[PDB]
Amino acid sequence: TLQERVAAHFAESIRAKQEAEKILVEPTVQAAELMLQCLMNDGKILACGNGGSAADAQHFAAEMTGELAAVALTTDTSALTAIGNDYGFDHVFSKQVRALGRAGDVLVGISTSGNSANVIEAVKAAHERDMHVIALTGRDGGKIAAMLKDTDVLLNVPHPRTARIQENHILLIHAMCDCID
Amino acid sequence: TLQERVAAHFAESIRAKQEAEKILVEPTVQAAELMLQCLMNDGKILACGNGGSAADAQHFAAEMTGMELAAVALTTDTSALTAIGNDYGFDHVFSKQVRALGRAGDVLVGISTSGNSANVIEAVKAAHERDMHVIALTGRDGGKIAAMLKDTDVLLNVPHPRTARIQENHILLIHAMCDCIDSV
Amino acid sequence: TLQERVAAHFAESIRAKQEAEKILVEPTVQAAELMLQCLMNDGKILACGNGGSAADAQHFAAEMTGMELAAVALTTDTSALTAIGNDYGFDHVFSKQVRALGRAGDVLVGISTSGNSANVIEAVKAAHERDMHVIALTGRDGGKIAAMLKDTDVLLNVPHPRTARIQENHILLIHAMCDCIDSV
Amino acid sequence: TLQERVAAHFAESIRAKQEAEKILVEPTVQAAELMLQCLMNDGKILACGNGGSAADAQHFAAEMTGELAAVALTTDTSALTAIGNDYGFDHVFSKQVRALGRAGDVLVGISTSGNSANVIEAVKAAHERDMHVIALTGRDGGKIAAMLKDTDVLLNVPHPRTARIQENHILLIHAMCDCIDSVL
Ligand SMILES: [Zn+2]
Ligand SMILES: [Zn+2]
Ligand SMILES: [Zn+2]
Ligand SMILES: [Zn+2]
Repeated sequence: TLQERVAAHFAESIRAKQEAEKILVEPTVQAAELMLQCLMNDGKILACGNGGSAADAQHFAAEMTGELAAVALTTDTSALTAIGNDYGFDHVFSKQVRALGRAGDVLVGISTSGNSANVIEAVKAAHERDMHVIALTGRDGGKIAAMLKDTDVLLNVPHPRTARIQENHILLIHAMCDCID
Repeated sequence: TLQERVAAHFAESIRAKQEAEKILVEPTVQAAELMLQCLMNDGKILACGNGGSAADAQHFAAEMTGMELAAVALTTDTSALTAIGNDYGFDHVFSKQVRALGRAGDVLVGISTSGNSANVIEAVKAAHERDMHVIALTGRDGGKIAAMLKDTDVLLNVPHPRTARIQENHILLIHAMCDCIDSV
Repeated sequence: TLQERVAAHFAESIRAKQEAEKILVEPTVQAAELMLQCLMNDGKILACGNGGSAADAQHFAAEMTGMELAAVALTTDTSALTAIGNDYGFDHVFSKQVRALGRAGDVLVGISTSGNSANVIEAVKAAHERDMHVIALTGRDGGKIAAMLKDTDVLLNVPHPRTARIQENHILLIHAMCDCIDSV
Repeated sequence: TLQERVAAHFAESIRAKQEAEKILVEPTVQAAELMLQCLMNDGKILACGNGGSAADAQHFAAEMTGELAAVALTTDTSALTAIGNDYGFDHVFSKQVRALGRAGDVLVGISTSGNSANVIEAVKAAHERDMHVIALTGRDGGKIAAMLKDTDVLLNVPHPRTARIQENHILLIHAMCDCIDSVL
């Protein structure tokens, strides 16, 4: 039944947040403290991800500029298609990190599995630039969680389902924004 | 402290979802049914909204087009938004695209956390003018958008004051509707 | 010298347009006629391309939607572009949206300065499988795209080696097509 | 006749470039030199405009990034739609200049008439932030042309029609990028 299906979506979304609340409070505060340190020293925040996580990158960037220095790397479609066509899709965010990023800025990489190849490249590029990284991941954190440093902050939602991971990410993003102001 | 602030966001968001669960289950089915009827008659679904709701509109569209379903977000063509904003005024940026793309039987999904967004209101008017049905994703009391709706439209009002919690519930409603559609 | 370099750009751009003037008047008319036929039979035009051509696609669509005409650029929804690129692969970013939105009688305008863009090629296939007609905006010799067209499609090839000159002729061509549609 | 109209479009575009070729060489060179000075001192370049000029701002930025610091302010549709709705459409570019701009950076403002209100606000915010400005205008340069300082650079295409001004802007953009590339 569609009524039971919908109700099962609500129940699962409540179970995932209850599960997430007990582990994600301290990391989220560390993420917002990292962004405040970046912003208070004339830095800026770059954000990226794919699909619904690309939507979440521009949502976050719009909260900040609506003013605080934040740019989503998922919005310039000439850039995404030029790079996608000539260099390959794995490089669409990294090349923008290399273009805009400077020492002391923060990268917010978003990937529900933690294995998004283009987010992986962007994190690598951020490290070469001496930028800090905040990874919004799900499941076990994937390759992205393994490649982080002690100076980075991991926000892993432990739930296997992508829809549930996205929902927690937008909540994490609203908590960080409210912490910052 | 910052710890207590984050903790409270989580708890507020759990509560918002527990209260939403009690009133939004049957309307979410109506909306999903309304989209199935449209897509099975070779119709398409147009989505629009502002800020976070603009992010929601394109999130929705991408999960439809990613078999491939007919959905277009009206919040993505930046040559269209800025041209219509600059020349005709920002209140007409969605309504004009409804007049370009909309056809009888299509569905407009309009997203407004307050229910009062001038450009989504104009888009609702336009969608009615072209014999389209409307799924309004609103918050608070539903605003002007809820007052405009016909009996053939479906209202999904998130009963909550804070924008952030309304956006969070809107994305849950979208995931629920998409999964009902996939299920058929 | 920067003065001579800039001068050379203008002169080269003038030369490029004088040559296209000799051989692109009749095809441009055929392309516009095809779009008028499609629009008058309640159809729509989909546009796609990479880089500067992505900009051209959304420029074209924005001048159609600003009465309002049915035209969607497939290069604007970043959730769709990034979802399909990540999940399936970059070569299906346009072809999947064509399968979502396209119907019989619609028109795909594929823009590609070499005629060899992998994602624009895959889009042409999907348009053919949907019984849509194609208008290719290409450069150089027309690449694989020019080779791929049916009798009922229209090739607008800019016979020039340099990408920058090809883009500049493409936007002229678009403007001339939009004005021909306006006149009817 | 459609053939005659298209022919007239090619002829008018060649005439407009011949007219533009004889005044814009020196200014274009000064614009490229300004950009090089910005970049070489670790600055970045911001671009904005409406309609086709938003396409051009996006085009420009993409040729810099694929690497040089350039951002179009026309691309984040969540930001454009929030600011349009909450604060008003005149502030969509200026608010982003306030967010991102730093002393010594360059704003590229693109406007076919010189009278785009949101570009005017962008120019104003840029001067308060000690940024230099390259204005791509047409006709007489409008309010934007009167507003510029000695340290800025006007690139005015003297032609009445919007299509012809746009075509020339994309040429100017290609000339500037090639000047910047030749120096590095
Ligand atoms: Zn999703
Ligand atoms: Zn929000
Ligand atoms: Zn170009
Ligand atoms: Zn134009």
